[PDB]
Amino acid sequence: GPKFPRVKNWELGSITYDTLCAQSQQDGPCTPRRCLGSLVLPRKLQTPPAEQLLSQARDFINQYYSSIKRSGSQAHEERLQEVEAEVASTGTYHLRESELVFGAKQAWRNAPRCVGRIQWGKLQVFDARDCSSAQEMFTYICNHIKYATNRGNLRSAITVFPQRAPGRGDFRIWNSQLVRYAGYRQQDGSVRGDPANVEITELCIQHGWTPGNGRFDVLPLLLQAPDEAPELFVLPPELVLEVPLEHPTLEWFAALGLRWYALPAVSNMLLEIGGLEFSAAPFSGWYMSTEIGTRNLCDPHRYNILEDVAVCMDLDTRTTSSLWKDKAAVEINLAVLHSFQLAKVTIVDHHAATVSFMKHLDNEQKARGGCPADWAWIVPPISGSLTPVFHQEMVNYILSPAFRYQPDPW
Amino acid sequence: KFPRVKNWELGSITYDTLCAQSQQDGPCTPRRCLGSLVLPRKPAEQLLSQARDFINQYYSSIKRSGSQAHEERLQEVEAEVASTGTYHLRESELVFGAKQAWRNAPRCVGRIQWGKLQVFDARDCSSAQEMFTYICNHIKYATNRGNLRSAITVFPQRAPGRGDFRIWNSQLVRYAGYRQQDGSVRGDPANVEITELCIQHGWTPGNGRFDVLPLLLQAPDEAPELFVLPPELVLEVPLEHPTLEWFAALGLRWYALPAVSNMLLEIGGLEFSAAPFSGWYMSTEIGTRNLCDPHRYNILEDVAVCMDLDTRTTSSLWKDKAAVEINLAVLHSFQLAKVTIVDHHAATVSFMKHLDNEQKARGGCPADWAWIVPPISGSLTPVFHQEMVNYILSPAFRYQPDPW
Ligand code: HEM
Ligand code: HEM
Ligand SMILES: CN(C)Cc1cccc(NCc2ccc3ccc(N)nc3c2)c1
Ligand SMILES: CN(C)Cc1cccc(NCc2ccc3ccc(N)nc3c2)c1
Ligand SMILES: C[C@H](O)[C@H](O)[C@H]1CNc2nc(N)[nH]c(=O)c2N1
Ligand SMILES: C[C@H](O)[C@H](O)[C@H]1CNc2nc(N)[nH]c(=O)c2N1
Ligand SMILES: [Zn+2]
Repeated sequence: GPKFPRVKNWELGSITYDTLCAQSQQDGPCTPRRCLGSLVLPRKLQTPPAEQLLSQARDFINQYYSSIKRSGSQAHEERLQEVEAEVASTGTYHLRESELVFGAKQAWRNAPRCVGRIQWGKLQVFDARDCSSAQEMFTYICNHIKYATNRGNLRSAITVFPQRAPGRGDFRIWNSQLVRYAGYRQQDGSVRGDPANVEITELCIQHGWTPGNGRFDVLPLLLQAPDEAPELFVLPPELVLEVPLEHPTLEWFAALGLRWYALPAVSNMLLEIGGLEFSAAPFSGWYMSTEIGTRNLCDPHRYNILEDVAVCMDLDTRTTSSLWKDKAAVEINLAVLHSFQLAKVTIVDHHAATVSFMKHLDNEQKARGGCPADWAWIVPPISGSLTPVFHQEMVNYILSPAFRYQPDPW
Repeated sequence: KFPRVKNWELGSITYDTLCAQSQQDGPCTPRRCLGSLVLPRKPAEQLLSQARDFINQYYSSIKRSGSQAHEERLQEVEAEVASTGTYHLRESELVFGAKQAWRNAPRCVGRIQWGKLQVFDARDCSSAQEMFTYICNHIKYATNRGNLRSAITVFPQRAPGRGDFRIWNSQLVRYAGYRQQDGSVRGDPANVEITELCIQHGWTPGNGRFDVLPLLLQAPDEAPELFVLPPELVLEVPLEHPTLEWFAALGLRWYALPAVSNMLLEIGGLEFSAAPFSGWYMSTEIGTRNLCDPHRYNILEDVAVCMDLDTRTTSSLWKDKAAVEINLAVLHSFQLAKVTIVDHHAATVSFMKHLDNEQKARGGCPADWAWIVPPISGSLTPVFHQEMVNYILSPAFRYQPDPW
């Protein structure tokens, strides 16, 4: 019937149409000839003339005034005029605090790869647009961590540092997350710690950090204020909450000495709002257990502990058909959940998370006529079809405000 | 441009140039990606261009391009289309086309096997009764007492202004699904509609959870006819678990032969509306989807209860634990019965080898990531970490509407 993508849920047999994708102003990587939906970072996902800026600005101001039900109002028209003026005189413009708050939330709401978006309306937005030094960025980040960690009762938050400005250096956090374990390349070619972090680890060393030699050394932050060499800051150990991993029934699991940090705080993404670019805007939520238990601990190119655990479980690792990988992976995920619960640190299992995302989809269908969703990222890395999202068709597209990938500062 | 394609586990990069040979649009646009949708939303110069392209593919394959034979064959095809509006394939072209369609199937993880396919030419078939005879022989050959062999049987092509040959069943072997007026379904809920069609065509139904359906076979412009399969033709595996003795008590079983029968085979513009094909199962199809899907047999909770798992909460991972034991039981039972099956680790490992073979051979491989990655233990398999490019090449297997 309708001229919009028809979306089907194969478990429930129910049908929706996505009308929200018509609001997309930015092209993704796919064409009628070939789909590139499985690519992590296609060129059409990597990242001004006042005409371009103003149209993006006017679109955002329209979104804002819609969200507060004042579209067409005199205040709506005046805000528009005021933005056009700023841009005419300065080349850029500035967001009111309530527009920044709305924009940050909408960027999270818009993120197709995030399964946690049921929470989108509950985001504490810290305005750090007054920050003027790397030391001050550090102070702001520490406050973020303390507020967000909240002794294990985690709270979603974002801290927004000053926007990109014409002919001035960017504010940048070099680290990809506020909390990351070191990866030390060994003289034999292997890696001690997290192989994901070899590059940032070496950068920290080049910039003066004295490296340790454990599997779980917390990295210092490399913080860059405009037109300045990045500076090195060590997080006070007591600010970094970690959870030692144990298993509810396998007593030997604790002896493995595994652990993970409580706070997933992503720090290298660009926050874009109405054409304005916030190159430093770290945000944090809480973990879904599979991120830790499946990806971080079991990816072959990460900690890669699957075989070690399988051996402790006395499984047959010389043959695929024993499903030793599947058995070990399940017990590792269970250990993560059990350990976080025991430590009273917020965590969500992949079943609870995907059920809540289905509720989010229903909410958004009514509120906006759709929800951009990247199926490959939404479906968890273990037990895929055991979760409701597997059976849900999704439509993926780019809406703004958006969190976007940005090239590394070096 | 042509896409850069990365493997995140290995760091290796390829470029897919094969996608440039696609002459068929998928569902995505720059505005929105529809890569996770199961089904697509919806004359003479056209036919001739598809035909010439396929004939060119065929002679290129046998290292005889530009030969006198190649040039004459194109003339045959053109003469036929210009005079009759259609044309006909030689057996050897049909054999080549059936193999290429499998090779080109973006959703199939078993494509390492693509060059090994027994092709039965059933184009001399004029009746539903004859279709049945061919189908029985297909099943007999492919089953091979448990040493499964891939096969396809090709019934006559669609023709202008004449109804199609069709097999109404979605697979040659399916279990009945009986709708209870108390909402529920007994058997396989995926098969309620086909079960009801069989009944109204005069099938006397059973009332079990694993009653094998009769076939409904249709010759052009005729009501379909009902044919019960001889039970000795249908190999089934009773399911037991290597250590959990109670599992056998569940009374579960599955059939050996996965034989998809409702897809359309397109070769050189020609369409084969009945062309059932079969391989062997990957264990997750049975253990995970068929048995654990909420809208299928849905046995997770039953198994979880017997394992004495805490069902009160998701965070006990009862679902994950039960699914793993169910997949293991399928693997164990098929192995015990000497019936061919491949686990999802072995299968995805073979597919990565296939990807490498195809990169060298054709400069890429169309793959549908959402279907290639197995439905349990995704990131535990190498295909999870492999970027893939999805596109439609011809010869192709396609969906077609149900004949009712
Ligand atoms: C509140 C609890 C949250 C949960 C359970 C959650 C869950 C997840 C998960 C599992 C992923 C996939 C991560 C991966 O595999 O690397 C993800 C991605 C993402 N999340 Fe959420 N998230 C939460 C909060 C937030 C917040 C507060 C923001 C921003 C304000 C956010 C923005 C994003 C973005 C932009 C991505 C995609 C990142 C990328 O493309 O690399 N999330 N989330
Ligand atoms: C030889 C062993 C084979 C294995 C292990 C295998 C494996 C698989 C699996 C696991 C799927 C996903 C199906 C689903 O989830 O429902 C699939 C799909 C598919 N396979 Fe294969 N396959 C084999 C043989 C074949 C053969 C012989 C053909 C055709 C000649 C074929 C053509 C296809 C097609 C067209 C699909 C997609 C069907 C659809 O979209 O519903 N496969 N295969
Ligand atoms: C590479 N950058 C995008 C930063 C980075 C580093 C390491 C992992 C990830 N994952 C993306 C991501 C983004 C936001 C998240 C929010 C909550 C959460 N639990 N995981 C989340 C995961 C992101
Ligand atoms: C819905 N129709 C496309 C037919 C149908 C009915 C029931 C199941 C499936 N699954 C698709 C399918 C196709 C080919 C396969 C080949 C081998 C295999 N092991 N499974 C395979 C599965 C397909
Ligand atoms: C190649 C593939 O796109 C890649 O491995 C993706 C798949 N899905 C994912 N899903 C999530 N949530 N996070 C990831 O990092 C990835 N990686
Ligand atoms: C909605 C989603 O596309 C649908 O559930 C897909 C996902 N991936 C799949 N993968 C395989 N192998 N088989 C399937 O039927 C499906 N179904
Ligand atoms: Zn796409």
